[PDB]
Order: sequence, then C-alpha cells, then structure tokens
Amino acid sequence: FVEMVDNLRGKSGQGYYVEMTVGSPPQTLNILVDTGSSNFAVGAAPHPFLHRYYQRQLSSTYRDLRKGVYVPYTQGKWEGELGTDLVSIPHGPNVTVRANIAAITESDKFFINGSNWEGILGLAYAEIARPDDSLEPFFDSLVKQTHVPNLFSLQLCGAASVGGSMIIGGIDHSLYTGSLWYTPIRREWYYEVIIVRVEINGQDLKMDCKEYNYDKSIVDSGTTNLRLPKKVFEAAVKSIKAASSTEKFPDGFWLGEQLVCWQAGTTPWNIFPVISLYLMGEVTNQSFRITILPQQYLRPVEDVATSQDDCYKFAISQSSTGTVMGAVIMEGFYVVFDRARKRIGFAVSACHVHDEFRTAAVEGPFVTLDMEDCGYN
Ligand SMILES: Cc1ccc(C)c(OC[C@@H](O)CN2CCOCC2)c1
Repeated sequence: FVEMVDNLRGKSGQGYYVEMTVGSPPQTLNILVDTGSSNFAVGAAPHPFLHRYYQRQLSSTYRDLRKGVYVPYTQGKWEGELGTDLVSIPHGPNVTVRANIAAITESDKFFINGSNWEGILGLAYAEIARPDDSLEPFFDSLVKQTHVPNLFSLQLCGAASVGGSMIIGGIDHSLYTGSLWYTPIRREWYYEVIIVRVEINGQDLKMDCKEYNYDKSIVDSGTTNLRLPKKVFEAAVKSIKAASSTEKFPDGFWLGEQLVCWQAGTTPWNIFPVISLYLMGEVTNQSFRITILPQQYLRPVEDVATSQDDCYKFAISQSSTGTVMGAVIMEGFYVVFDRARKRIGFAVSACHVHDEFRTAAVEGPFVTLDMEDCGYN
C-alpha cells in the first residue's frame, strides 16, 4: 500500500482529490473524494474554472446510457449525461474497471474557482445514488469486477496545500498509532453512525442522545465542518462558550457569520475545550470515544485579502440533515470504511496536528446503556 500513500492533495477548504483516469486512451483527472455521496461525476465541457474535462469523443471504450441526471442542492446544482467507461486509479490498485460516469454538461455553484479538481467520486452506497439505486456506485463496480477487498481507509492530513492518503482495499498501519476502534454502519446509504455521548472538555451535554443523531449522523469527507443538529448545536455551543469565557467573541462568529482574528502566533488554544464524541461500539453496552482539539474546529481561513493576521473560522455549525463528521473530525484520525463488515474504524492519525500539551485520542471500552435508543426511526 506504499504505492497509495500520499495519493491525495488539495487546498484548504476546497476538499481532497485523487488522480483518476477515464476511457481509452487514459484521460487523467483530479477527482474529489466524497464519502457523503454515491455518484462518480466528471466535468465534460469547458467550464472556465476547469483545468481539464472528460472528452468522451476521444474514448473508444465509452458507452452512452441514453439517460440524464440532475443533481440539485442548496443554491446550485450539476446535471449530466450518464454513460460507462473504463476507469483506473494510478496511485491505487492495479486494476481497470468499467464504471458509471456522469458526464457533467451544466452546473451552478458546483465547481470552485481556483481549484485543481474536475469531478467527484461518491464513495457512499447506491441507496442515495441519483437518479436511483440501480445506478451502481464506483466502489461497488470496483469490488464486483476485481479482487479488491471491500474496504477503503482515509488519512486526511491538511498540512495552503493539504495532503493525505486513500488506501483502497486495505489498511496501512504506518498511517496510525494505537488501536482501531470500530463503530457499526447503522445503514448502507450514507456512512451512517450513532453518537451516544458528547463531552466538552470532559463534561457531558446531558441530552437525550437521540438528539445527537436527529435525523442522521454521518461520516463525510466532502464536508469541512463538524455539523450538529439544531438543538445539539445550541447546547454544544452554549457549553463551548462557557468553557471559553476567558475571551469575548461575537454571536455571528459562533454562527460562522464572521471570522475571529488574533495576531501571528498569539492564540494559545487552551481557552478552548477538547471535544469528545462517544460512538456506538461493536458490542452491546460498549462504546468508545474520539477526542479532537480546537485546532480541528479552529481552521485557518486560507487567504483574506483585507487582513494579515491569524484569522480562523469556527468549524462547527447547525444542520437540518444531522451530525456530519467532516474534515474537522476526520483529520484527527485514520478512518477505515470497513464495508465488508459494515463498520467504520477510527484510530489516532500518524499525521494529525498535535502540540506538547494535548492530543487527538481514541479510547475504549466505555460502558454506555441504551445506545440503540440514540438512533432515530
Ligand atoms: C464540491 C462540492 C460541491 C457541491 C456540493 C453540494 C458538495 O457536497 C459534497 C457532499 O458530500 C455534501 N455532504 C453534506 C452533508 O450531507 C452529505 C452530503 C461538494
């Protein structure tokens, strides 16, 4: 798996992408790695933000499916023409697969101006595939047509330019320290899990854990932030605020309506608490917890032209769709999407940003009763 190490790149805030090839002869493209969706979709027309795009006319192996797809989201969309073609991952396993490709022909607020990626690799399950679950996801096609074991793992580092590794079909023990702790995939649509307890600094929010997962809790490499349902966010923030009263901050800041700025190297992190999520374990009444630092929820905003200081965002926010464990969470950990056994493994990342005081941690076992009742029906 050393072939796959460091095979992800990116810029802060713009997501992590891997190099892929499509069609014959190979067209090289940088493709966003997204565990929060299930479509393999690539730019197929000269949108001006794009370095590159899929030229189907060049590919002997391309086959039109004579069906379109339309993918709306909040303030924007993409849409395209479905087909299949041969796909490889140069710094991945040594296979070639016939995959569904959504050739993106029109879009709105999808592509990022200044980004170096041109497509998206949805790694979640068929259930949430558009237009429907009959459209087989890439990773399904990859496993079905090859002897690649049914799992992948991600080490998202983020140092500006960010970096990481997507190990396809296996686990690289060099990417983590300590032991892997596993949480069940509640259902195969998103990578859905159950949070059973939340501690800020050690103290818990004392809320009906059912809330923590209203209506979902998911692991999503395509989201930057830790999202938290309305009520959980309220209490979450209420407590982080109390942990941090040493200095005063505006209301908008907590709502991600404004950024906060300190002077160069002048923001010791200790006015902010560590945050621990307890996840459902593999065994009845057994959990484990993952602990992240404020260096995870305080993310430097890359470049602001109207300033020169240490201006971080607050990487936590509300949600109507549920908890979303994004890069704020994932960059503390090596994460193993163990699809074969329906579970996600967390371990301390060999690359997470630690200091001389505190660290990201994964610890267990803990005893937690009624973890099932934490899941919404
Ligand atoms: C790069 C990009 C552009 C547009 C959209 C809508 C993107 O979303 C990526 C998804 O993984 C978003 N998550 C949000 C949480 O729920 C699952 C989908 C990415």
